Formats: sequence, C-alpha cells, structure tokens
Amino acid sequence: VLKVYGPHFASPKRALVTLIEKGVAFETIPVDLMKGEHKQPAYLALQPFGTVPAVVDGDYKIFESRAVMRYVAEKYRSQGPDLLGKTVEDRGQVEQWLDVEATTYHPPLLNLTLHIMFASVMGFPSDEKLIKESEEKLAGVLDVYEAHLSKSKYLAGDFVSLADLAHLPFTDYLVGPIGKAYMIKDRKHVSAWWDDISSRPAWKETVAKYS
Amino acid sequence: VLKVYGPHFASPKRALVTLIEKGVAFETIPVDLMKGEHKQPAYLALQPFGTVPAVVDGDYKIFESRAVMRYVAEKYRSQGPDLLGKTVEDRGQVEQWLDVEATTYHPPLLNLTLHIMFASVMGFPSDEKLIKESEEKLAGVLDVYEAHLSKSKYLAGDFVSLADLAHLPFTDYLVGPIGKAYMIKDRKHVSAWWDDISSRPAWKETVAKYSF
Ligand SMILES: N[C@@H](CCC(=O)N[C@@H](CSO)C(=O)NCC(=O)O)C(=O)O
Ligand SMILES: N[C@@H](CCC(=O)N[C@@H](CS)C(=O)NCC(=O)O)C(=O)O
Ligand SMILES: [Br-]
Ligand SMILES: [Br-]
Repeated sequence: VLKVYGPHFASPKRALVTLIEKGVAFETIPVDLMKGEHKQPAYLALQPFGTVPAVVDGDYKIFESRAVMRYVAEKYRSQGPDLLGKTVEDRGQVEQWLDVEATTYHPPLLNLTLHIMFASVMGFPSDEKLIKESEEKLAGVLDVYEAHLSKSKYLAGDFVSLADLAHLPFTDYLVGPIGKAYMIKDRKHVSAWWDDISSRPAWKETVAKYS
Repeated sequence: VLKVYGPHFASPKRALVTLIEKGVAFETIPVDLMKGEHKQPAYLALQPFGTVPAVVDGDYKIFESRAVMRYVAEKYRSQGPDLLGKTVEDRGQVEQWLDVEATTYHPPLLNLTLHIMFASVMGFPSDEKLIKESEEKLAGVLDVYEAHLSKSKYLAGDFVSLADLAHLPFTDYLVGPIGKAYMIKDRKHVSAWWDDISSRPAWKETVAKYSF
C-alpha cells in the first residue's frame, strides 16, 4: 500500500488531498521535526533534502509534493475526477498554474508562514520587514488571480485540477493561523474560488484527519 | 508558427532547448526587459505576471518555462528523444527532479545570477550576505546531486529528460559569467553530468543562436 511521510505538515497535504480525490488507498507515517527525524539517515534515504512529503508505493519512491500529485493523477487517471484535464492543452494549463503556485504564489506565502506561525516554535526572530514585503508581493500575485478567475471558473479552465488543489494547504494557513483572511475575502472572484475548492469533501477529510 | 517570447534571456532557453531537441519549428520574438516591455499592456496580455517566457502556438497560449517544456514534450512526444520517460514511474521521476530544479536548485542560483550579473538592477550596496548565503545553499543542493549522480547517469534515471535540460540556462551562467565554475568542477559526478548535457547539439545550438 502507498505510504506518505509527514501528513501533519502543509506541503504533504497537496499529495493527501489528491489521493483522497482519486479514491486511492494510503497510509501515513509521522515525522518528528523536533527530534530531528527528518535529518537522520533513514528519512534522508527517502528524501535526500530532508523535507516532507516522501511517498513510497511498493517498490517505487517519489518526493516533491507536486510531482507526487502528478504521479497519482496520471497513475489513477481513470478514476475520480480527471485532475489533469482531457487534452494536451488542458494539461499544459494545469502545469502552467502548478508552476505559478510553486514559483510565484508559494514563496511569499511560505515566508508569511515561517515568520508568523513558526518564528516562536522554531526559535527565529520574527522578521517584520520581510513580513510586510511578502504580503505586498502575495497581494500582487492575488490581484492577477482575481483578474484571471473572473474569466475562468478554476485556474486551468472550467474543470478543477491539481493546480487548484496545490493552493489548499498554505492558503488554509493564510486565512487561518496567519491571520490574513482579508487577502482572500477582499477579492470577489478569488474568494468565491476559495469557497469552492476549500469546501470539497476531499479537502475537508484531509483537514479533519491531518491537522 | 509557434512563437517564443524573450529568447536572449535564461528562463526562455529551457523552452528553446526542448523545442530544438524535439525538432519543432518555431520563431522567437524579442522582449526588451531593460526598458520594461514585459511590464507594459501588450506583453501582460500574454504573461500576466510580466516575466519571460510566454509561448503562443496558434490559438493556444502558455507561460512558465517548465510548463512550456512539459507541454512541448507531451505534444510532440512521439518524435525525438522521449524527455518524459516511457512509463508513469519514469515520468514521476522526471517531474520530481523538474520540481527540485524549480523549488530548490533554481532559487539560490537565481539570487547569485541577479546579484552578481545584474548587480545594478538589485541596487547598491551589493547584498554580500545574501550572496554568501545563496552560494552555501546551492552548494548543499549540489552535494545531494553529486551523491545522486554517482548512482544515476541522469537525474531521473538512465535517460536524459526535461529535468536535466531545465538546469542548462542558469548553470551555464554559474560556470561562466557568475564566475563560480568550481561549484560544478569540484564535484566529480556533477561535473561529468554537466559535461554531458551541455555538450548536446540542441544546447550548443540554443547558445549559438540566442545569446548576445
Ligand atoms: N524579478 C527579478 C528577477 C528576474 C530578472 O529580471 N532576471 C534577468 C534576466 S536572466 O537572463 C534580468 O534582470 N534582466 C534585466 C535586464 O537585462 O534588463 C527582478 O528583476 O527584480
Ligand atoms: N517562473 C518563471 C520565471 C520567469 C522569469 O523570471 N524570467 C525572467 C528572465 S530569466 C524575467 O522575465 N525577469 C523580468 C522581471 O521579473 O522583471 C518561469 O520559469 O518562466
Ligand atoms: Br507528521
Ligand atoms: Br529577447
């Protein structure tokens, strides 16, 4: 059976929600950051960068949360919703917004996450200028989304996909523990899109089980 | 008919080398980054984040360099080398190392690119601490690569793929204009791997046509 490392962190939830959307069986295995488990040889043999998630599916090993998403959506393509779209062009749009999430959307949001949610618990001083910069930067990204989502129901078109799902875990933080829900709520089309994808049963189940 | 925007810059070269590898016919359209062409209404209708590349293919538009790679490799899958691998498991490994390049390899290398090659665009005084941090970070990533590449000929297995090619444009800066070639040279397997992918005819052609 397929196994996922680190379900309680945000990044692996990109993979968990995809597994649940596709109706795939899996088990999860915790990783104790506090005891440095992710920096010890056993976990490094799965994920050599020492970050989560890591996924082992029988003889097969794969890491990077969005790579895992793609692997699952391709392998189990014919069940559940098609999170890759139907055509090469559809899939191109999914990949495009998957890469926007990885390279443009996530990095400032990760900064807000580290400095607002884990400054205290990890023992880092909260970087107040970086917080202001990261928010301004994320707000510009969200303005682009707002325009796009007024002409398109989901990021890659009229169908929900991996690109939408990739936004769930850290945006859950943004509207929650990070305390900046207004960044989503104040943008009509972004806000309705968030209401849509974040109330899907697969995401609700992920959150009930792995928060 | 397929058109690539901003060929003289590094990120678009990811798309070009994939196009050339696949033997696809294309044209290029210059974008003047210095005068802010990429931040004006004409280019923003193509790429709403105002960066290059953007690709227009008949009725179809797509941006993000690695998405363009995936799109080209899939649309033309049945010609040239298969840069996506053969199986779902192979493609999984390609996607893994493509995402390592996007999220782990590239960010510190981009910081080195900006702050050393384009110092004036980042402003003065030069951020020497961020430069030192970026080099340390990239060196850590390169150590993982060295270990991995001692057990695997290319990143995703025994076949060259998008994941390897995605490394060409900025690593070319690293060993050249950035002036930190030892980061590759001092790592035996990384160095031999680099010698291999950067001597491919498609990469040689990309560089011959689109540098200045
Ligand atoms: N968004 C960031 C980095 C992207 C960038 O500009 N990259 C290079 C092109 S790499 O081949 C660049 O600075 N070009 C500027 C120029 O030549 O005018 C910034 O500019 O502040
Ligand atoms: N994630 C994007 C990044 C593209 C990118 O940053 N391109 C650079 C040139 S290499 C650019 O357009 N810089 C202009 C700017 O950001 O102002 C991709 O890979 O396509
Ligand atoms: Br965990
Ligand atoms: Br150009």
